Amino acid sequence: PFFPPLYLGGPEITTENCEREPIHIPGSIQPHGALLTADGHSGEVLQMSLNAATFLGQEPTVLRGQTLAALLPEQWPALQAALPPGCPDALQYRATLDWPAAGHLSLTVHRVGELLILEFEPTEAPHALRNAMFALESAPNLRALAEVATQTVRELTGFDRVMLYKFAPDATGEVIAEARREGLHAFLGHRFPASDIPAQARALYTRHLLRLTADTRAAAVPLDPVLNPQTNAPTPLGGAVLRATSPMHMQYLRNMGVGSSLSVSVVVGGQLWGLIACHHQTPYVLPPDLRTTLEYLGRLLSLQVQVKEALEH
Amino acid sequence: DPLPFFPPLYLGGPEITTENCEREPIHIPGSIQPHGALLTADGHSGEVLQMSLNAATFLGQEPTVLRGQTLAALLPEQWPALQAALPPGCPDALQYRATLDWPAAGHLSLTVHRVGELLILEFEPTEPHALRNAMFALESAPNLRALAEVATQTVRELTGFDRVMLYKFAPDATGEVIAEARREGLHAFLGHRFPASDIPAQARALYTRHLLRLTADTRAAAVPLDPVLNPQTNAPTPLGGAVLRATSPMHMQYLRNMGVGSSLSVSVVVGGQLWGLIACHHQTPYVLPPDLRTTLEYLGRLLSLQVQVKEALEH
Ligand SMILES: *C/C=C1/C(=C/c2[nH]c(/C=C3[NH+]=C(/C=C4\NC(=O)C(C=C)=C4C)C(C)=C\3CCC(=O)O)c(CCC(=O)O)c2C)NC(=O)[C@H]1C
Ligand SMILES: *C/C=C1/C(=C/c2[nH]c(/C=C3[NH+]=C(/C=C4\NC(=O)C(C=C)=C4C)C(C)=C\3CCC(=O)O)c(CCC(=O)O)c2C)NC(=O)[C@H]1C
Repeated sequence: PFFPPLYLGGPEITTENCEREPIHIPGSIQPHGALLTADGHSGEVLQMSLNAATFLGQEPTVLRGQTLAALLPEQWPALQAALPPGCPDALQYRATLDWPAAGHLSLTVHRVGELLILEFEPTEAPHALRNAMFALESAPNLRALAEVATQTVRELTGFDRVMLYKFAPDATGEVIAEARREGLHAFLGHRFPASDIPAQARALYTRHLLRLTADTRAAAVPLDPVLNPQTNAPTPLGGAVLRATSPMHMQYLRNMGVGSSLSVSVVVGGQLWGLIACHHQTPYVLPPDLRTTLEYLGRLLSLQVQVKEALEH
Repeated sequence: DPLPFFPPLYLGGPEITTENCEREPIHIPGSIQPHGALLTADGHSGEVLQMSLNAATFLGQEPTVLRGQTLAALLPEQWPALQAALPPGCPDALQYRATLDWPAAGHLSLTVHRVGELLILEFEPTEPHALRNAMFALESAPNLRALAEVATQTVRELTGFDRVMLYKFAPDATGEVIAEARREGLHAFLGHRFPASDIPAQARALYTRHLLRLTADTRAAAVPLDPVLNPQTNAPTPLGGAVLRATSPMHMQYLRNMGVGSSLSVSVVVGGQLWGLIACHHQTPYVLPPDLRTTLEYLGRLLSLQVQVKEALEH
């Protein structure tokens, strides 16, 4: 099963009980964005991140009464149609708001049962993706495909280190390709134990295909209330990219000297084949539109891995 | 019966009839569609060899001036990028794309690929979260039918085409329309089946390697290359990989007779085989700009993946 989260007086996590931390329900988010939850029917704002006032420019109480209808007039009917009752928690809808306080915000919404989860992040506003797609497809074998993928991602993102991280049948991991800035340790060829990514992290990564720690030293921002009014239970946040990272994994990233981290699942035959794993030495908020490019690349790599593995077997 | 290609018309080959379809050399027509321009150049020196006859009007230069310069001089910023992206021996399927600001012609999209020692350069005029939203909707579709319907509707919304269909090949190469989105008033093709020879075996082979093809105006005359043969080889210039390549006059007669002014299909490739086509129709001529066509190319790949996934959920 899972332990209760901390804020419901559950045990603190160790290397004895890695597998039992409820990472999906941390009750908090990373501070480079803001999150609101809301009722599926009424559009009634039920929870907000204590930092919402910053991003939205709204007097705190104003929000926690109001309706999405009021708050987002153009958007609220689109949401209603895009995310019908009963849809999967994996389905997401995005829009760009030109919002008074903040030039442009990206809005990302998904639905978990009766709750809409809304994420707001700063945003903005060429051929590198098309060029990359053809490059991946003409790679002659899996090894070269891995090399092209890591190089392409590094060029698109500027990340200090991009790895392709492949799982063995026992969930042992192996770095099979790597693109990195001069003057970093090489992780190429190295293998790491299964517990470095515990079973409950792997399952959640099979369904929700991208996560990131934008700053490995930033404090999480609580949800208020912490419990969903609807259920008097924790809000599931695993489909939210803003979700606070496990402190265990923040300790791991800090001990390696990483300041910003991101990864993309490569899913083949319904299973987690591996990860595009990215490191930056310093804090780094990759903007939403560039993340989208990596999300596309994730799908394309999933296709090409199967194609390429089929021409060996 | 499968038989080798006839020589093209310009090398004294025969004219093509319903009797001998499968032997038309559709990859070497010696000509392009008039809404863009094409140059060929030597892959090592960058000497310009062939050009479409309309090139002066896209590129704003006399032929003899174009042909008298190397790509190093014509494309000083792109020439080194081309050479890195398209190394000798690379496959003909690999494409490099850039946007140019050309004085006379505005923003041009440049698409380049390499066939042996030849570079092929295509120039076309070029111009929010719809793709991301579509990607997730496709993935959440519960079964093959719902996927097919979401895919057709999405493509129609992105493009404004009068008709978008998902055409699926059977094992005997007969095809069937299994989903479609269509303009009000058009008659339905859903569930209809069409003989295998409607898309002969040499088109289907090409359609497995080069995944998008089109006919922007089914009445437009093709524009010859000049000279027609590659001076490197005194042989035909391979245009399989060029979206500007002229369409088989057999196929254009088949489209005009249907009332279609514009056509475009995207290949859906599963396990190395052509599974089906995203086929689109417009009643009037219609040019879809290169950046919009890129969205369809990306959806072609997504759909190939999702078709595998939906079919595996099915035994
Ligand atoms: C008690 C359990 C421990 C534990 C937990 C844990 N680990 C993750 C997530 C990740 N671990 C990763 C491992 C590596 N990254 C690398 O760069 C290398 C090698 C150089 C390894 C072995 C990765 C890639 C992830 C994914 C997330 C990311 O990209 O940063 C989690 C889940 C984090 C979250 O989503 O909140 C957890 C709980 N780690 C341990 O070392 C043990 C002691
Ligand atoms: C003598 C041979 C004939 C022939 C040749 C032919 N056909 C193609 C390509 C295509 N044919 C297609 C057929 C259909 N389009 C539809 O909408 C339907 C059903 C409602 C069918 C059956 C399609 C979709 C294509 C693909 C290209 C496109 O999407 O427009 C070629 C190759 C064309 C080229 O690439 O230059 C050839 C030679 N068609 C016949 O009917 C016989 C008489």
